[PDB]
Amino acid sequence: HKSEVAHRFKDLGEENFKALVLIAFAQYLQQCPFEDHVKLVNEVTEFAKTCVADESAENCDKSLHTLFGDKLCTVATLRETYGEMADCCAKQEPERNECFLQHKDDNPNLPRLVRPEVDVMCTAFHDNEETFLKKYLYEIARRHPYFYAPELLFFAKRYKAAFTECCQAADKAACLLPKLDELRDEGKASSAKQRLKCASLQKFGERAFKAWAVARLSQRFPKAEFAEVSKLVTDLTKVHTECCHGDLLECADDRADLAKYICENQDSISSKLKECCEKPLLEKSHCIAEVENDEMPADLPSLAADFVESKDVCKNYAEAKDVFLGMFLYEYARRHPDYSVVLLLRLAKTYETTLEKCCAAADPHECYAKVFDEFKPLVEEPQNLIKQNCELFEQLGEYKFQNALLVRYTKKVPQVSTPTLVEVSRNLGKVGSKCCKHPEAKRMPCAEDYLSVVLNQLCVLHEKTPVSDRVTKCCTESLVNRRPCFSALEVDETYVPKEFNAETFTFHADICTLSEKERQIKKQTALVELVKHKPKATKEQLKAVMDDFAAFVEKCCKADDKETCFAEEGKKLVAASQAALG
Ligand SMILES: CCCCCCCCCCCCCC(=O)O
Ligand SMILES: CCCCCCCCCCCCCC(=O)O
Ligand SMILES: CCCCCCCCCCCCCC(=O)O
Ligand SMILES: CCCCCCCCCCCCCC(=O)O
Ligand SMILES: CCCCCCCCCCCCCC(=O)O
Ligand SMILES: CCCCCCCCCCCCCC(=O)O
Ligand SMILES: CCCCCCCCCCCCCC(=O)O
Repeated sequence: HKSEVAHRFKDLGEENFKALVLIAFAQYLQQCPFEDHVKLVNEVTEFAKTCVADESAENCDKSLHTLFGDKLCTVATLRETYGEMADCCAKQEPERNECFLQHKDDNPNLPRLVRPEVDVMCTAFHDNEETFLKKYLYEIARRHPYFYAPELLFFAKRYKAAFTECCQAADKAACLLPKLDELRDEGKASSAKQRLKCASLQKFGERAFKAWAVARLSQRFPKAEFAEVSKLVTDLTKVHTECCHGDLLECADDRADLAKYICENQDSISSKLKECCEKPLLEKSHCIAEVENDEMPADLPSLAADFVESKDVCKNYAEAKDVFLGMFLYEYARRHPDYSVVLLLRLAKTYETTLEKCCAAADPHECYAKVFDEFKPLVEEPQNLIKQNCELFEQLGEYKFQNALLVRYTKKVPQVSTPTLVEVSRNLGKVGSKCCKHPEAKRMPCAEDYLSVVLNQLCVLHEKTPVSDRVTKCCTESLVNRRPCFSALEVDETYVPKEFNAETFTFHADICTLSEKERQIKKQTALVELVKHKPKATKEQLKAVMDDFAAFVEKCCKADDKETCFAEEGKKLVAASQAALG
């Protein structure tokens, strides 16, 4: 293209252009104020219009990287506020952008973004809508500089819909606060999801990612031929390889290239991609990534023919092992959309281990004739774990299901900090509530996606403040073995109970005048410390202590004098539980 800036403006549209340029500036210049960035965005946008007007205008033939880096290098405070990052301007084009990207600070030390009160938010939404959402877009971008810029925009667009709807509702807080929470969880999950994919790419290599890709693409596109899924695995692998490097423009191009190829070959890939492929270039690749699984062919035979009983199984394996294993993973995944990707990866790993051992034996065909039986216990293990917990979720609420996990996982790794234990257990129970509402066919893929988010957060929190070697092993093993490693955690018998601290089990009147969440988290914090103090306590004893606690908190703010009931009745509750335990 003659003018790269002109085309992107022509296709993104002015609004998408300014917002993406705002995000881009924020992720590079994370310390500059909002007003400074708006000025750069407007200047870049005004210049972009000259290129749309005449692509031959001055500097309109420069590349986006060149033009973007020039504007960064015009910042007056570059050396004062970012220091070493101002040395990037002494370099040009390839080396300059790579220098700037290297100086992206993934975790800057900016203050916590406080969510204002609803009435303040709705008033700022109406008095200045553009400035309201745009500043927040700037605040999030600068705090997540590797967050893919379109997805960051895509979430921001949904925030406007939440405010428009709820700011005119009867109970605005009842409408808005849940939606802001879903989006905030949706975004933090997505952020952790791509950074996790990149770490796994560089920690376990391209081969392991290509295995994961065959499984995920074959489930999604089960009518697609193996040669087709294979080609899409290689392209998607280069896309993620480049996007993990971190340059927005090359990532956007690689994603748009693949999203274009898939859309021009829908007849050979999937039926579900028409609506996605009619969306603008900005949304194409994101839409395709969220497309639902296509229906698999009706009468597909079992895999026993080509992979177990047929002669040449070892011959076809040894001529090109990753081709053969890829064919096995493709055939298995496309028939089992109800399996998690890591489950199918466990299956291919077992199939690979069997062929390697058996093809070296005297009678290989006899050695691997029973290989399909080795898959069953691997398949049943998550399926049974889903039913135990979803049945447990049906019996209890989401809250009381969280309380069960609270007790369960405190006994397994009691060394984990109480805030991490409360947060991760609350999140795990929420994985239950969401995924246990899906029929059997959709339960395990649900759990894998949302367990990967919760467990990674657990492993992120644990990496920075190590406290348990077993959790470290689960966090450093293959992602395929992550969840089964955590599910293999047994109760820590070497733990010595934590010493009783009366102030930890002392409650004041603040508990009854608290938000439903802080009230739950404070009750759940006291539950963790209760288990940490009497770990060998049975469920009848604990249920008895939680039952007396329910009446204790129910009555002390059901009385005329609330403040001192909590200390006097708390002295009654704690001493009785002390005797009822140990
Ligand atoms: C990542 C997309 C934009 C994120 C900014 C949220 C939308 C701005 C309106 C203010 C909402 C408060 C944000 C929050 O507390 O979750
Ligand atoms: C006949 C066309 C050749 C296509 C080759 C595709 C190879 C797929 C790579 C993924 C192999 C996964 C094997 C594994 O690690 O378990
Ligand atoms: C740095 C140049 C300023 C404008 C930013 C270019 C737009 C980035 C996203 C382009 C659309 C990518 C769509 C996709 O993910 O496939
Ligand atoms: C982080 C999303 C990667 C962007 C490239 C995806 C291009 C469309 C292929 C989507 C097929 C499913 C692969 C996936 O799970 O992301
Ligand atoms: C507290 C957990 C609630 C949801 C129950 C899910 C337990 C089974 C997860 C195993 C399937 C995840 C993917 C896998 O490991 O194959
Ligand atoms: C750090 C406390 C341990 C964290 C617990 C991680 C377990 C993830 C859910 C595993 C599936 C639910 C049932 C199980 O543990 O077998
Ligand atoms: C050893 C001192 C005993 C006090 C320990 C109190 C433990 C609080 C359990 C949390 C209450 C669960 C019931 C609920 O939140 O509805």
